[PDB]
Amino acid sequence: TGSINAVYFTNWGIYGRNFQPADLQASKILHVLYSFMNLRVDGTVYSGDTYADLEKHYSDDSWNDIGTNAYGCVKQLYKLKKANRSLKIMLSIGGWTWSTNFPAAASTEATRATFAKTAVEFMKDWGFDGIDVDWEYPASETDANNMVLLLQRVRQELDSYSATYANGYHFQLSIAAPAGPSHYNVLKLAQLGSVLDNINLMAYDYAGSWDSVSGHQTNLYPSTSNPSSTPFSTKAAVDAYIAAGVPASKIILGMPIYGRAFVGTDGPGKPYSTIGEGSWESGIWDYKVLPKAGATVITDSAAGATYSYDSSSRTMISYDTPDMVRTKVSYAKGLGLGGSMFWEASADKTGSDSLIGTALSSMGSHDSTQNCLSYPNSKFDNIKNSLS
Repeated sequence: TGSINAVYFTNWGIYGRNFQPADLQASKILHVLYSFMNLRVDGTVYSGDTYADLEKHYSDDSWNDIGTNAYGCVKQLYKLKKANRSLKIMLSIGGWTWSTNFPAAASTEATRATFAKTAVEFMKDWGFDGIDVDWEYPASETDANNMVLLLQRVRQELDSYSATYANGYHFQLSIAAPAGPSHYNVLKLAQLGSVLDNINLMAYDYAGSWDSVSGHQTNLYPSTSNPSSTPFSTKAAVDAYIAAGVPASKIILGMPIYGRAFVGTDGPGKPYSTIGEGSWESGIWDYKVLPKAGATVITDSAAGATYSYDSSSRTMISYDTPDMVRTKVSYAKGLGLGGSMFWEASADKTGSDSLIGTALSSMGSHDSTQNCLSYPNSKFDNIKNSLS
């Protein structure tokens, strides 16, 4: 019963952003996309930050627990799992920045087996409910077939692992998927639809510094009045995946919890001076700081987009407002998409102005799929004991 509400939670959010697992609205999330693990060319998946993942002690954590034990975000997320049975934790591997070893990792018998084995090792040790694979992006036809092979091998390993150790609990397997046709036209979309639980469409980052003119980063539709403002659209991607034979109910609509700025611009589809400053990097603003004083929120309903515009500084910021999320959820319902997805947790507003909250509110009820709280083969005593 219900809808997917999947949320990226970055292991580095714990530092400057000061955002810990316990601050998640765990009762409104069905999938935490715990990000990211790294990978070697030989397929070996590894932690990019063991302190954040497993070693950081929160004030609840003891230094002298009996045995070998997990702390960090791992223990914190497991705690949340116990209190919210619809909350699945996904081990996210790769991402935009760490995708350069994927081709080689997917390349052979051996490398794919190593990937599957190492990834499931983490899932079963850390007490997670599945694996989310974020290869950004397969380039060749060879890559595309190798991706199917890899996800199949991971699938095989999850199924075997569950048979021995989880009493047949159906661990999940998902991907982050391209909304750009140059990437998605390379994928074996139907085969991906068959093997995966969910395909999380990355329906964002459509415009940025790499464009000659300002644009909408996450619009539903092409703008016919102003086409230069819409180099992509979610509609085009969703249609292409459905037409390809991906079941609608496996497509989860990704949305940004952040803005992409264009400074010194007349508006959408115009020359801009610079992407300007950001919250944590140039040109990108946390949703929780938007809109800024002096900016008016604009809705373009034909293009299916919102943006803030400041006429004085000539600054446009492409982001999703709560009403925009409602509008997207409404579009997704009309196609029977499986639910919503967000990058990323830390930036969201609190209370009703939360995008994650607005999504669930619009979607109806939350995915009833229970998580797993049995990890007998965990190398971590506290996880195999389910923190009891």
